[PDB]
Amino acid sequence: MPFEFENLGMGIILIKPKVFPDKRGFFLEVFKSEDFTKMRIPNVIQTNMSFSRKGVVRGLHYQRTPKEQGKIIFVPKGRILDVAVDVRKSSPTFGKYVKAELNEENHYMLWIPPGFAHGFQALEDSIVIYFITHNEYSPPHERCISYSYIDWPIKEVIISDKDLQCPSLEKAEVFD
Amino acid sequence: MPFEFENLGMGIILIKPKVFPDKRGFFLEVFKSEDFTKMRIPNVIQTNMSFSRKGVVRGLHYQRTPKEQGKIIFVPKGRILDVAVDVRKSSPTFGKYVKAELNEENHYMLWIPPGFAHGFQALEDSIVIYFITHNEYSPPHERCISYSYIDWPIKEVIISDKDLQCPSLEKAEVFD
Repeated sequence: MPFEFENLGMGIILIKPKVFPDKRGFFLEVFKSEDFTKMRIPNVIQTNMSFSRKGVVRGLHYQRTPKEQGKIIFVPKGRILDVAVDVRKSSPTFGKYVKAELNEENHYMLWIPPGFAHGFQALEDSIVIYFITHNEYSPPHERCISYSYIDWPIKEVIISDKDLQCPSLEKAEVFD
Repeated sequence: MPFEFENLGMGIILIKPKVFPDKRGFFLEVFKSEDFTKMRIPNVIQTNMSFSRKGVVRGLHYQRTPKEQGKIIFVPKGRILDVAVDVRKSSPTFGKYVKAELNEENHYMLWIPPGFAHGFQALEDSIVIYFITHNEYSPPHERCISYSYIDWPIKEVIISDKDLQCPSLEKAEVFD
């Protein structure tokens, strides 16, 4: 119990850390190798960070085999609606998705195993940390499916040219 | 690219990651395993997070052999004066220290290898991320030097009762 783990379906796991507040502010252990390994989450190999203004959409990204990635998503500032989409063709759940609000109030995390496309909308101005497992950044293996697959709550969507040209699910080059 | 490293002395390294601004906000890669290995910085096996109100001092913390820790200190929100003091008895630089400002503007990180005590003062309300190497948290191996070893920029210090118990450098049990 430094963490509580909840199965959200399809290999997606919500992680709940313990937060210790005092006069100074607060403290938490975000990730610990031993606890996460017991839950079948492997070593972190890369850590990224983004700052996203309210309404920003980033996604839905994945790296194809043999450069597939797992992801632990953490929101130390702001609020995001985080999404993972099963993009493994032969999965009994291909095209199905998990949604979860990760924010600075809860300090919850989502573990997203390989075979999913990840995206989020910033509900507020948000800092997102990505703990990346399996394989590093590899542009030749990068793929995406359109954000439009998802019904996002904020109307004033801010989105990159790259993300706008992402193919729909049924057109995309996806996992097995 | 995508990191420049600067040597601050005693094996303390300042890491300068490349930030990419756009209409969405910004993106950076914080650490990459391939890159850090090159600078002799090992695998990350724990990540912690604290929020600290302005004036707060935390430290000066180290864990003893065989549960020694390296640390990469990162500040996604706010502004800290981060300190590392050489606490290896036989070192010609025993008792010497490095001070560096880590903040959300510079996105700089501090690598602090095994053998040093770490502390900081929040110069404004701050979120600090601690990437931990070598060994996870171990209560029986926790040691500390008094915050008072250092002259801190802000007179109005806020310090836990526990950090107030930290012995003088002279009376502490230190590294070999």
